[PDB]
Amino acid sequence: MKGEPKVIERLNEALLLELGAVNQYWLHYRLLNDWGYTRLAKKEREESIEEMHHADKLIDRIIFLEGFPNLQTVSPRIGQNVKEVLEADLKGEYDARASYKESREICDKLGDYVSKQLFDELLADEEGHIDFLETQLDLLAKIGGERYGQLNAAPADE
Amino acid sequence: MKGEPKVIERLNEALLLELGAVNQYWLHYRLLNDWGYTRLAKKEREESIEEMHHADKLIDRIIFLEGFPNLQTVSPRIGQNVKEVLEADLKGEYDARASYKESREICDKLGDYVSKQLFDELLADEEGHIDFLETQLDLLAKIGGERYGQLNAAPADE
Amino acid sequence: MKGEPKVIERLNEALLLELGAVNQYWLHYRLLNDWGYTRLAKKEREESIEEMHHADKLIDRIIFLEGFPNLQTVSPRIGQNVKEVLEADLKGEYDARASYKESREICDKLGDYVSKQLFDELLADEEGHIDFLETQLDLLAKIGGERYGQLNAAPADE
Amino acid sequence: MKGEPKVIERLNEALLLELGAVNQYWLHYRLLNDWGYTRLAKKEREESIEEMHHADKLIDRIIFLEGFPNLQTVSPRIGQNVKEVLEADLKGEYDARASYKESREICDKLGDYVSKQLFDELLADEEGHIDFLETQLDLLAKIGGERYGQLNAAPADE
Amino acid sequence: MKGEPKVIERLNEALLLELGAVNQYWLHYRLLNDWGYTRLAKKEREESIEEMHHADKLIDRIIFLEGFPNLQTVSPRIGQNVKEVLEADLKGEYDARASYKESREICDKLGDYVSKQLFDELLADEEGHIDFLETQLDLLAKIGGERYGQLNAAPADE
Amino acid sequence: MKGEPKVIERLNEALLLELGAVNQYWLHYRLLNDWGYTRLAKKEREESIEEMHHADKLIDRIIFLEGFPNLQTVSPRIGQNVKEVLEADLKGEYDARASYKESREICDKLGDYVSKQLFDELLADEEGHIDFLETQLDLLAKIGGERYGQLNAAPADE
Amino acid sequence: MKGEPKVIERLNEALLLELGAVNQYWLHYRLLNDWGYTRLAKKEREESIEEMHHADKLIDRIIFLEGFPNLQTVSPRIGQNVKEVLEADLKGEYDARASYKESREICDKLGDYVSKQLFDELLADEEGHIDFLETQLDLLAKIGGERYGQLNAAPADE
Ligand code: HEM
Ligand code: HEM
Ligand code: HEM
Ligand SMILES: [Cl-]
Ligand SMILES: [Cl-]
Ligand SMILES: [Cl-]
Ligand SMILES: [Cl-]
Ligand SMILES: [Cl-]
Ligand SMILES: [Cl-]
Ligand SMILES: [Cl-]
Ligand SMILES: [Cl-]
Ligand SMILES: [Cl-]
Ligand SMILES: [Cl-]
Ligand SMILES: [Cl-]
Ligand SMILES: [Cl-]
Ligand SMILES: [Cl-]
Ligand SMILES: [Cl-]
Ligand SMILES: [Cl-]
Ligand SMILES: [Fe+2]
Ligand SMILES: [Fe+2]
Ligand SMILES: [Fe+2]
Ligand SMILES: [Fe+2]
Ligand SMILES: [Fe+2]
Ligand SMILES: [Fe+2]
Ligand SMILES: [Fe+2]
Ligand SMILES: [Fe+2]
Ligand SMILES: [Fe+2]
Ligand SMILES: [Fe+2]
Ligand SMILES: [Fe+2]
Ligand SMILES: [Fe+2]
Ligand SMILES: [Fe+2]
Ligand SMILES: [Fe+2]
Ligand SMILES: [Fe+2]
Ligand SMILES: [Fe+2]
Ligand SMILES: [Fe+2]
Ligand SMILES: [Fe+2]
Ligand SMILES: [Fe+2]
Ligand SMILES: [Fe+2]
Ligand SMILES: [Fe+2]
Ligand SMILES: [Fe+2]
Ligand SMILES: [Fe+2]
Ligand SMILES: [Fe+2]
Ligand SMILES: [Fe+2]
Ligand SMILES: [Fe+2]
Ligand SMILES: [Fe+2]
Ligand SMILES: [Fe+2]
Ligand SMILES: [Fe+2]
Ligand SMILES: [Fe+2]
Ligand SMILES: [Fe+2]
Ligand SMILES: [Fe+2]
Ligand SMILES: [Fe+2]
Ligand SMILES: [Fe+2]
Ligand SMILES: [Fe+2]
Ligand SMILES: [Mg+2]
Ligand SMILES: [Mg+2]
Ligand SMILES: [Mg+2]
Ligand SMILES: [Mg+2]
Ligand SMILES: [Mg+2]
Ligand SMILES: [Mg+2]
Ligand SMILES: [Mg+2]
Ligand SMILES: [Mg+2]
Ligand SMILES: [Mg+2]
Repeated sequence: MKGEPKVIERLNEALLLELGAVNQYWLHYRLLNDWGYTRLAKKEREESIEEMHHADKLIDRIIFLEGFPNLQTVSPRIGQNVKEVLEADLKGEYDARASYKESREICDKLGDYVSKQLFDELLADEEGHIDFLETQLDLLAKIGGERYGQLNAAPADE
Repeated sequence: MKGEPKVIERLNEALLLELGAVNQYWLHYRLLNDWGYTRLAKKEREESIEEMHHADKLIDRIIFLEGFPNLQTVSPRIGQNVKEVLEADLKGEYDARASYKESREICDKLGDYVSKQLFDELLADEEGHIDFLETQLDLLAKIGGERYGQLNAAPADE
Repeated sequence: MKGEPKVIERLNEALLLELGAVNQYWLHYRLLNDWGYTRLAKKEREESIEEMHHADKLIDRIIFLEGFPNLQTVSPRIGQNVKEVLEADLKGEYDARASYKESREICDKLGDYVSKQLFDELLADEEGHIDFLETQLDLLAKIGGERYGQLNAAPADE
Repeated sequence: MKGEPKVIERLNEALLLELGAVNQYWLHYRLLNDWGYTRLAKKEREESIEEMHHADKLIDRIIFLEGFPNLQTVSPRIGQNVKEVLEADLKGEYDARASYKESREICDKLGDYVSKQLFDELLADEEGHIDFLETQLDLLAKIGGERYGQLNAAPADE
Repeated sequence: MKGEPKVIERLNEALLLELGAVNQYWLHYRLLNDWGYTRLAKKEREESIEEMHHADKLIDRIIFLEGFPNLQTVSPRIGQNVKEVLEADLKGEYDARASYKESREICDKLGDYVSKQLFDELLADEEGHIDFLETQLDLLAKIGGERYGQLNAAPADE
Repeated sequence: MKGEPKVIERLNEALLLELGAVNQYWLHYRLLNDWGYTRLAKKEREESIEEMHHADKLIDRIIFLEGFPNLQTVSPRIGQNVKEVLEADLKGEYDARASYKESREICDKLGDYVSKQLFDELLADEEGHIDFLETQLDLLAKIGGERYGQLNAAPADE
Repeated sequence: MKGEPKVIERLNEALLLELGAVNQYWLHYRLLNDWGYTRLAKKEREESIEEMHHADKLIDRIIFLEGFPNLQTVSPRIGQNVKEVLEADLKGEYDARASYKESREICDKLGDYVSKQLFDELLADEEGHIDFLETQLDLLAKIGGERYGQLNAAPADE
């Protein structure tokens, strides 16, 4: 099903953002683990693997539409503390959300309703991630960064 | 354990090659699947996930040595048939093998024997992948590309 | 919920296409089985039963909207070999996809968003079938029709 | 039970042939595996281990008769393709069969009926191996060497 | 296998460091337990038992090389708080790491590659312990010593 | 419960003897194993681990009494045969028994009845070890050292 | 991966030693069994099968490096009693150890670190066998050859 070039371009823009998030969440997993925040690190690892599945679905759609998937990554936000790490994740999610809103509208306008549906599902997922991250940052604000870190660290015998 | 800058540079060069292989094997998985070679596609997916673990171990070592892991990827070899896909994988493995031979020698010379051991394990893994890919290309040569593809395709009801 | 006549007409047009596909996939199942291509035959049988479920959902929606479901079938594409059978299936899927794109737009324009959603789900399903059939025809092209048939035949003791 | 020197000599001649077959089947296992013919390779490995048991039984009989078992091997037939590998195996089996026919007659003439029985069992085993190998070479002749190789190769994900 | 005197001396130097660590980790287990930091205490006990296994492997190698294992301990670092306890452990690990780097090089130079391999395995283990302890001290720095202690204490009913 | 200095001194004297026995029994385990007396070696290993538990209980009591446990070891008796190994163990047990008899009397005189009870339990344990070792040496005397060694060695396939 | 001729030569020298040990341990198994030393015989059989696995790994590496594995055996040390059998095994292990030390150094010098690693693993294995055999010969020396034989014989009803 030879796809619209403009739809393939939007799918490739999403792929770049998703691969960027895979890399950023994985680096955050390893960084948080080295800092001792092993519980939050595990959540970042789980979120990275979810973004990997998103990237896979975009690659599949691009190939189905007879486009060329461009697997590349623009490297950084890398914080120096747990608040900055969460804020960097959140910035990325807002950026993706804005991209996918524009993309679903382009796909609708061009009559590719199945690609539209893919962007709608990504959009719902990103708002879920935003909801989660905003809550974590609200908790950090309320209890303080040191108790937030303690809450998200394991004792030494685990 | 603040590491030698030259060792961290070699670890980052390996990370770039490993991330490149993750991307290339994943694209090959999706491409082969779309062509109908579902059994070889599954093997490529399994090899991509192995390279992901390698990348993870390099990121961990870099952070332990107080370096900055550079997660970026130089994008392509993408073949148009199953022989070219296998040859592109094989080129990548030879390139990595040469890199890791040089890197283990640098780590030894600088007295970082644990980083040396990491490169030695990567080197053994790459020679295993080379062994596998050379055998697949030898089989393809012997039985022909069409029977090799048939062997590596599933029937329609699977 | 007395429905728009134009929506009921689009639902009945879909029902005709779905019932046509039920019949065509079932005939293909029996024809391929008689030719010895028992594995592909089983896939065609499975696809026929899926189209039966689609037809059922269209009948249910038509009755809910107080329309009369018209269960009739315009009889044929019946190939003489496995490539022609697959191509006939594929033509039917492209025809259905075009119908459902137009229908979802009509339902949206008339404010029947639940009927729109039914057509959107049918559209996604048809693109899935197109993806599958295009891959099978690509495999057949690459390995040849005789190896494709062999791959999709069972030995005599099964 | 101090044995006839001529019987011990025949048992040692058999031991040399059996050890030669152990080595040849094992080399064929590794060679076929490297070529990608993993299913035939497994059969060769199984046949090598059977010849190992034969060698063990000959060593045991030689020691019981108070002789000295001579464990040595005259090294090669090593083919360059699957037909030549099978033909080399078959030549070895015909050579062993002829040896064991002569040996059972010598043991009978000298009144060592239990050693005769050992050669009779080896002879039956060798005719079984000949039956198998002749059938494989007949199949290879009928379907061609490339389909025979394909039949005896595994897909990449196994 | 009568060993090089210089290798046996290096093995005995390692044994002294390992036995020192057994004693220091065990004292830390009992001290931390008395302070109420029962979770960190358990980790120290587990680390002491690991060092016991290391000491055992060194004794075995020394005896194999026909040397005399010298089981003695130079007694202390004993902190007055949890930060000082962790820092004392870490000092010991850095001291051992430096010893084992020098020792593996001596064994290599003298051609005792199996003793070299033992020191390489100890070296990898010590860098693992360093990684762990540096992370714990980083967490303590980030959340404060009182929350770090609380995290590593059990409630009264456990 | 700030303890009597004289009681803490007696507890530290016991700790030194117990740690000495840990080391001596462990060296005997490894030495006997290298000589081939694997069954007696296992018993020595089990006895070493029991002395480790004794040392742990002394460390705990010393800390409870607000003393400083002194973990150090005066290194040797190391025999050249199985009789000398057993005699060295036995000498150590008699030395400990005499120490603990004096210590329980000091603790009683000073009114530390719980420390007295600890020494009473150690004393009973040591008389048990003496009973065992005297019986082993009596058996060795009666059947001879070579049969005693044979009895306490495993066959080669274990 | 076309290998260095000098590395392939070292691998073939190892293969000859390993195949020699397979044969010698198997003959020792059968000889010891005929003498009644069934427990030691079983250990020799187990050691022969381990050497078979070593030979297999060398054949695999040689083929990977595009060399020709030479499966041949220089026939003998065959003792007349259990002490001589053990001493013959031990001589063979010392000979192999010396070969593998030289070979790992050659592979390192030529930059074949994976072949180096294979020789390092063989070297560790051989020192393990030396450790075992030296202990058995020490036990035999201490308890006498007749009790050593008795220890390694089964009663008649087993
Ligand atoms: C093109 C980029 C990538 C794709 C398409 C991708 C895809 C996937 C998928 C689909 C899985 C699920 C595995 C399963 O079925 O359980 C997975 C797992 C995983 N990914 Fe990736 N990924 C990508 C990049 C990365 C990167 C850059 C890393 C860096 C370390 C990584 C690390 C992992 C790990 C550790 C797993 C766990 C697999 C296991 O548990 O064995 N991935 N990936
Ligand atoms: C302060 C000195 C020591 C203390 C307090 C101590 C304490 C202990 C304790 C309580 C255990 C029981 C482990 C369990 O819960 O199963 C143990 C086990 C053990 N000990 Fe020690 N020990 C000491 C010295 C040594 C030494 C010098 C060695 C020399 C090799 C050693 C070797 C072992 C071994 C091998 C184990 C077995 C643990 C396992 O199976 O994983 N110990 N020790
Ligand atoms: C005197 C020559 C030989 C004798 C008497 C012999 C005997 C045997 C026997 C009786 C077994 C059966 C093991 C079992 O009980 O499952 C066996 C297994 C085996 N043999 Fe040999 N063999 C000989 C030569 C070789 C050679 C030259 C190789 C080359 C690689 C080899 C490779 C193997 C392997 C890999 C096994 C499998 C054992 C396992 O799965 O752990 N053998 N051999
Ligand atoms: Cl799709
Ligand atoms: Cl932080
Ligand atoms: Cl590490
Ligand atoms: Cl192709
Ligand atoms: Cl409905
Ligand atoms: Cl056909
Ligand atoms: Cl017999
Ligand atoms: Cl071939
Ligand atoms: Cl074919
Ligand atoms: Cl060792
Ligand atoms: Cl504290
Ligand atoms: Cl107490
Ligand atoms: Cl003795
Ligand atoms: Cl290899
Ligand atoms: Cl004997
Ligand atoms: Fe989740
Ligand atoms: Fe999640
Ligand atoms: Fe999620
Ligand atoms: Fe995403
Ligand atoms: Fe996201
Ligand atoms: Fe794998
Ligand atoms: Fe793999
Ligand atoms: Fe792999
Ligand atoms: Fe890799
Ligand atoms: Fe690789
Ligand atoms: Fe289905
Ligand atoms: Fe289906
Ligand atoms: Fe379907
Ligand atoms: Fe349909
Ligand atoms: Fe359809
Ligand atoms: Fe069989
Ligand atoms: Fe067989
Ligand atoms: Fe057979
Ligand atoms: Fe045979
Ligand atoms: Fe045969
Ligand atoms: Fe641990
Ligand atoms: Fe640990
Ligand atoms: Fe540990
Ligand atoms: Fe250690
Ligand atoms: Fe350590
Ligand atoms: Fe006990
Ligand atoms: Fe005991
Ligand atoms: Fe006891
Ligand atoms: Fe004691
Ligand atoms: Fe005792
Ligand atoms: Fe073993
Ligand atoms: Fe063994
Ligand atoms: Fe072994
Ligand atoms: Fe060996
Ligand atoms: Fe060996
Ligand atoms: Mg529209
Ligand atoms: Mg070196
Ligand atoms: Mg050096
Ligand atoms: Mg509207
Ligand atoms: Mg007659
Ligand atoms: Mg050297
Ligand atoms: Mg009293
Ligand atoms: Mg009183
Ligand atoms: Mg070098």
